[PDB]
Amino acid sequence: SGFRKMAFPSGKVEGCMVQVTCGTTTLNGLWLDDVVYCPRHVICTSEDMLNPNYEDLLIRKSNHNFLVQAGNVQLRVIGHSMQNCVLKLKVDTANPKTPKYKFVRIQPGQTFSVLACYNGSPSGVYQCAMRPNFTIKGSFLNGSCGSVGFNIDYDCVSFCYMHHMELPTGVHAGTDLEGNFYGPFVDRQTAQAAGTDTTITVNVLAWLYAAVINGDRWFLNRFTTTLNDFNLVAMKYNYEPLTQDHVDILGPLSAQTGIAVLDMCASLKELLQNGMNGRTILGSALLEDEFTPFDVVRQCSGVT
Amino acid sequence: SGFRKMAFPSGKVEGCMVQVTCGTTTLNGLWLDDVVYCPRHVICTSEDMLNPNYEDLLIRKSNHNFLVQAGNVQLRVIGHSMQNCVLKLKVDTANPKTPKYKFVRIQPGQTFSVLACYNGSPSGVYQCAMRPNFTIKGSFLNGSCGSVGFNIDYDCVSFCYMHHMELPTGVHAGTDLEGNFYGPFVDRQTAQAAGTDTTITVNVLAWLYAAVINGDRWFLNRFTTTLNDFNLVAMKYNYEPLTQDHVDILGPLSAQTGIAVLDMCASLKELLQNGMNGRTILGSALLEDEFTPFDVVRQCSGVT
Ligand SMILES: O=C(Cc1cccc(Cl)c1)Nc1ncn2ccccc12
Ligand SMILES: O=C(Cc1cccc(Cl)c1)Nc1ncn2ccccc12
Repeated sequence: SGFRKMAFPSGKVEGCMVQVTCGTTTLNGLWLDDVVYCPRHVICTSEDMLNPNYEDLLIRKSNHNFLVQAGNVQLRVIGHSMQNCVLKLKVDTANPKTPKYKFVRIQPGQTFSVLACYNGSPSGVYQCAMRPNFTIKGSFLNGSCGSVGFNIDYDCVSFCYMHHMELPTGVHAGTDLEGNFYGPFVDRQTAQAAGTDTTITVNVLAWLYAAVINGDRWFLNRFTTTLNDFNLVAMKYNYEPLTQDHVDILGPLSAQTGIAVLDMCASLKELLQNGMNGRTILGSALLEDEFTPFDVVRQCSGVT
Repeated sequence: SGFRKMAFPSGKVEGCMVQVTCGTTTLNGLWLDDVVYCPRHVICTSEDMLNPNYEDLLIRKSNHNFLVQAGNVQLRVIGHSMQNCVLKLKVDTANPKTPKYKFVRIQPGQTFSVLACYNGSPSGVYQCAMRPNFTIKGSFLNGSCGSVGFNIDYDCVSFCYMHHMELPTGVHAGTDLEGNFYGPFVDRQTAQAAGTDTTITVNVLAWLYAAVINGDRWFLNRFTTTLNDFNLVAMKYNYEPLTQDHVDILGPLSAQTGIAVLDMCASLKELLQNGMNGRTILGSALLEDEFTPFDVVRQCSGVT
């Protein structure tokens, strides 16, 4: 019992973190096999960030300008290429600690763990989600770029995020491991506003199922609703519309608790309309949306 | 910017997790040098837990009855001893992944990371705190016993907690790595109630400083208070009394923000008396007390 914002164990990812320095800029890189992946803005000076032409800036860079250090030993760079917004630095040594891995591009609403790093060294691990506006609410300081987001399935690490930028609003933007930004963001120091940060409805429902499983049941009511009726309320409260795909994904949680998905929707509807009235659910005074249905089952069943 | 419930990177601790089986019970063990530490209730059957005499139960156990597996390879047990509520299983092989370590006994209000494990394999990592009633609000299922709590200072892991038990109220009790329970709990299946779970005032103040540093400033008021006046309010709201030792520990956060500790106390006093009025601080609708002043500085400065 108990329900925590839990991150994946970070060991497999810690073994991949390296420091990348180009000119006077230093950030993190991810060393998998004989390649080091890092944000391409490592080639920029702070002045360059205003309007950078990465292709032109890269012409002035050779393999020996990319300093890659793994722990306290230097890696030899034998090739470099730019793929979208990331640089791939080919090194002469395969990372002996390379775990089984995949590069995945996640959808909004999906959660992942972040291993925040500075100078190629891990500072901490936390759980977050790809927001519906394609930002992440992380915790990142200057030098954290190149830190990655990932999920783990037994022994395979699926890398889904590489940190690139903080928007003026303190939210974060980044790419998948192919260098494509999530959302419309560009690696340029230009004020870019994020869209509406809507609530991930299916995740709130999963968290409500987690609460019932862990004993918090005060919010369960005698009502039911329909997808269309629920969605009228979700629109009013800036929640994502719930689809039958979402209802299907909540099937195992519905089966575990004996609470039909539409009945849980009716509980959520009353919580949206009435508020919590000073009460809490799983130690929270707001509706939590950064646990997916898969996360709830995983935590409540102890997958290792 | 951004402020997250952040755990330490768990790699150094993942390298120490092993499975311990005795009879039909299986739990986790912590392998440091040539010793494996685990809860002594590994020798009990589910029936034994009602009223166990551990010394008597241990007489029927020999080295070969303790099955210790590290990954997929078996460790040879060459000695066993009971120290308070933990067993120390001497093995014939030193753990090659033993990090620099210390065993510490923490005080209530102090935070640590937990690497939840099942069958000697890590499932996840989360941050928690030793509550003032000496319980922890963790996330643990059957088989999670032996999972540990720890802090890290650069390359040294300070182990502070080993999970032993869930109370009927869904909160958790455990020992330090010398086998002494935190609080009055005993490793016996007897209903043991926890005392008042008071709020860790100094941690709430640290989190309010973190909020100001990260831009959330709506709660700052034009008032000040005294330690005695503040403490009258803290008593009323089941908050721990604030001492000059706490004020001293908040000095660096006070200096960083230019907000005198007693002025921040007056902001906290108004938040206690008036509530949040539907507003949030650092994405929370309640006052968070599981970040110490050291945690806030560490996260806001990027210590690796
Ligand atoms: O934002 C950047 C780097 C950057 C700057 C301009 C454009 C791009 Cl593409 C990238 N890093 C970052 N992440 C969290 N942070 C918190 C405080 C300061 C910086 C910072
Ligand atoms: O409580 C125990 C084991 C135990 C039982 C009785 C006395 C002692 Cl000393 C220890 N493990 C545990 N921790 C979280 N859990 C969640 C669901 C079931 C069990 C469980």
